[PDB]
Amino acid sequence: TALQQAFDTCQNNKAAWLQRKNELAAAEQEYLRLLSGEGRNVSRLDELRNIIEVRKWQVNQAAGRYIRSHEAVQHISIRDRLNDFMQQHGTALAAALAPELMGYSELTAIARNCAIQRATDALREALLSWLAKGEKINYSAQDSDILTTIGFRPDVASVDDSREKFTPAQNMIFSRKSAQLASRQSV
Amino acid sequence: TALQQAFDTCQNNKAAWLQRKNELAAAEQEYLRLLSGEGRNVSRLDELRNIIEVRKWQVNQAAGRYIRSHEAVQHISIRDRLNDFMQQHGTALAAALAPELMGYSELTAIARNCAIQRATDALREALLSWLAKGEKINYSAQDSDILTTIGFRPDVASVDDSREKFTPAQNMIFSRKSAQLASRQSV
Repeated sequence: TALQQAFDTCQNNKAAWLQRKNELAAAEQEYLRLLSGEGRNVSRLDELRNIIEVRKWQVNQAAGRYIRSHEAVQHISIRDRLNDFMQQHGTALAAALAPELMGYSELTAIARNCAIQRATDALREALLSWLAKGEKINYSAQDSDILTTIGFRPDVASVDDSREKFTPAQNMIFSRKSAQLASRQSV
Repeated sequence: TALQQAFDTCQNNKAAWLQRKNELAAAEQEYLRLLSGEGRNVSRLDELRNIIEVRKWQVNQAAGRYIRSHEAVQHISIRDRLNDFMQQHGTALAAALAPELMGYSELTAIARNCAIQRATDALREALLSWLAKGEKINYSAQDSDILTTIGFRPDVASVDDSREKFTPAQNMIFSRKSAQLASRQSV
């Protein structure tokens, strides 16, 4: 039943990412409003710059978390859907692959790897031709609702906001700065 | 009828390789019979050694051709069986794998490559799990007799006699010698 946990984790990550996004947006609109004012407020200006940077880093982290959770839930859906499909048609699929993987357990590790490699690239051209027919298909009936709610692909905002990457030293220093800012805003 | 052509071509190659080994074996039998004799026959000994080596090369070539035909017939049988089976079950197969194959043609080349790679390792894990369950695999009912005639693996003779490889220079040298020997023997 881990699919439900993955789905709710993905939903929570998406909600947190959206909260980071709109909080950051409010932050930069307030920063623009303050800089447009006559008052110099240099301390206010550079503390708002620091806030902008740290909130943008938090948005990047939340987007990365959401992408990873979406990939994890998609992987869980793929694995259990393939599990039930394999339970349903394993004997027939093996009979299709009988010239290749017959006596699989009675073989060494490297021979097993080579045999399954032949099986799977044969499956490669099989699926290539099947899709090259040109038909259109929908989601699996059992878990259609979850996969439709999470979507085929994540949001473009989640991918273009997370395209930038930080070195581990930057990650550590921004984590420290975010903790300091959280402590400051808590009090 | 392509499978029938592969089958009888493999049978012809197997018969030719059997004839090659029979001729070679008679060759060293006669060579050792002459060597055991007290007659000098030095030129006869040298030409019989040439006979032995050219027959060994011919046996190697015949075994290699037979192995190649075996691989070809196994590959075509796998292709046909896979085509039939997953043509039958492709609706559920692609429903299980939908979250990554939506809009495959509309997607770009790198997206296509990523999607097919994800499909591949999903099938990897599914088939290795099924094989880890350990139930026996049987040949397809439609082509059981043919696959039993060819068999899962060629004879051990074909694989140990062809272990050694020949450089191209030796290849056409031996081909020329074999042609000359066939020409003289036909007379």
